[PDB]
Parts: sequence; structure tokens; C-alpha cells
Amino acid sequence: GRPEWIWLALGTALMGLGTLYFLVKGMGVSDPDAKKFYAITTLVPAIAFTMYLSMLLGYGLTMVPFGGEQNPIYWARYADWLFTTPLLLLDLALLVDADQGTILALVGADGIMIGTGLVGALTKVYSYRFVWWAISTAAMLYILYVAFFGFTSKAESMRPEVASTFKVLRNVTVVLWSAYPVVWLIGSEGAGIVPLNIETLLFMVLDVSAKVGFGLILLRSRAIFG
Ligand SMILES: *C/C=C(C)/C=C/C=C(C)/C=C/C1=C(C)CCCC1(C)C
Ligand SMILES: CCCCCCCCCCCCCCCC
Ligand SMILES: CCCCCCCCCCCC
Ligand SMILES: CCCCCCCCCCCC
Ligand SMILES: CCCCCCCCCCCC
Ligand SMILES: CCCCCCCCCC
Ligand SMILES: CCCCCCCCCC
Ligand SMILES: CCCCCCCC
Repeated sequence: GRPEWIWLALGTALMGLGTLYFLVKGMGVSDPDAKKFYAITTLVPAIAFTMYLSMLLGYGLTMVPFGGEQNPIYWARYADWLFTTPLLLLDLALLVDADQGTILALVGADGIMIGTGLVGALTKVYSYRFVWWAISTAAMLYILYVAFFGFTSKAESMRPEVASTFKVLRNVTVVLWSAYPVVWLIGSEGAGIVPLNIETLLFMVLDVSAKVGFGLILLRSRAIFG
């Protein structure tokens, strides 16, 4: 009965219901282009649902000694993010017809971001936790830079309605993704200022917005149709 369980339960509900709704809508669509966006976007909260559910049931949690104490760390978050973050970037790349080499570079950077974040989260020497955090944050900023400058440039060649939908999704992505390193820094994995229950609340609001919110915006747009 960990106090953060309530937010894990609410995250589970929200991701579950989001997945179900996207699946129902997606299965009804016949346009092949729209179907690809549905397939990618439905998978995102589906993966998050399984990881939130696992954490709700007491899995994906480990104790890491640092700063003279035994600290609880939810590593299952990284398993979710390893797969869902590149899927979200793929949605954006597909909207703007980004180059294959750009997608490869972003997916590589994304793997670095999640992998070094996880190594950070598991590191037993307090100061070194922040070296890995800094490397992960640098990878994230490379991603946001490309999604902001590179993808907008590509969007300028698309019809205005596709460009408009892209810009809303780009803006949501920049605002939400840039919060994650700060929550990590001040929370359980970092400085230990924000207690685990509140941190779990914060990550739940961010996760639901970045996956279900993002998905609602994308999947209700005419932009996904070919
Ligand atoms: C659905 C989940 C989303 C959109 C998650 C995004 C998560 C990140 C951008 C995480 C970034 C991190 C850093 C920038 C450094 C510290 C650890 C990471 C994983 C939290
Ligand atoms: C023409 C070139 C150059 C370069 C580059 C710049 C630098 C740096 C950094 C950082 C960050 C971020 C992010 C973005 C976005 C919204
Ligand atoms: C006393 C010592 C040193 C430390 C640290 C810091 C460097 C912070 C640079 C952050 C780059 C992302
Ligand atoms: C005596 C100490 C030294 C240190 C520090 C630091 C500055 C490193 C800044 C790195 C920025 C990327
Ligand atoms: C598209 C060619 C540019 C490739 C740059 C790859 C980059 C970077 C990464 C990251 C991390 C710390
Ligand atoms: C893939 C990036 C690997 C960078 C290694 C840096 C070593 C950190 C010293 C604690
Ligand atoms: C001794 C702590 C400083 C380690 C610096 C690691 C450099 C990271 C390379 C990207
Ligand atoms: C806006 C948050 C500031 C409060 C941080 C905390 C603590 C003592």
C-alpha cells in the first residue's frame, strides 16, 4: 500500500480507456494512411497501460542505495518510455514526411536518452547519477531541436491543415517533454525534494497528456487521411 498507488491506479485507468477508445476508432477507419497513424498511436497508451498496471501491482520497483539511504526507484517507467517515446516521434515524422536518416538519428538519440536516464536512475554514487542525467538531457535537447527546427521546416511543404496539426502536436511535445528532466532532478531519482507520491502524480499527468492528449489531437484531425 504505497501512497503513490492512487496515481498509478488513475494512470492505469486513463491509459486503458484511451487505448480502448483509439482502438475502436482505428478499427472503424478504412483509409490506409489514417490506419498507420491509428496503429502507432493506439500502441502508445497500450504499452503505458501495461507498465502502469505492472507498477500498480508492485512490479518494476527496486531499491537503490545512494546518499546514505535505500531509495525506491520505479524502473518500469523506462521500459514504457523506451518504446513509447520513439513511437510518438514517428507520428510527428510521418506527419511531415521527414527523411529516413532523420528518423534513424532521432530514434538513436531517443534510445540514448532513455538508456542513460535508466543508468542514472540505478547509479549508486550520488554525484554520478547527475552525469547520466545530464547526458540524457543533452540527448533530449537534440531531439527537441530537430522536432522544433527540422520538422517545422519539413511541415512548411505540407498542406496548411497538416502543418497546423503538426504545430499543435510539436508544441505539446516540447512543453511536456521538457518537464521530465526537471521532475527527475527534483524528485526521487535526483535531489529527493519532491516525495515519490507527488512525483508519481506529476509523471502521471505528463504521461497521460503526452500519450492520450497527443493521441486525441492527432486522431481527430483530417491531417492523418491520405
Ligand atoms: C509517454 C512518455 C513520454 C512522452 C515521456 C517522455 C520522457 C522523457 C522525455 C524523459 C526524459 C529524461 C531525461 C531528459 C533525463 C532524465 C531521465 C529521463 C528518462 C526522464
Ligand atoms: C545551425 C545551427 C545550430 C545550432 C545549434 C544549437 C544549439 C543548441 C541547443 C539547444 C537546445 C535546444 C532546444 C530546443 C528547442 C525547442
Ligand atoms: C564542484 C564541482 C562541479 C561540478 C559540476 C558541474 C557541471 C554542471 C554542468 C552541466 C552540463 C549539462
Ligand atoms: C575544482 C573544480 C572544478 C570544476 C568545474 C567545472 C566546470 C565544468 C563545467 C562543464 C560544463 C559542460
Ligand atoms: C542526421 C545526421 C545527424 C546525426 C547526429 C546524431 C546525433 C546525436 C546525438 C546525441 C547525443 C547525445
Ligand atoms: C553512449 C554515451 C556514453 C557516455 C559515457 C560517459 C561516462 C560517464 C562517466 C560516469
Ligand atoms: C568525474 C565526473 C565527470 C565525468 C564527466 C563525464 C563526461 C560525459 C561525456 C559525454
Ligand atoms: C513551486 C514549488 C516550490 C516549493 C518547493 C519546496 C519546498 C520545501
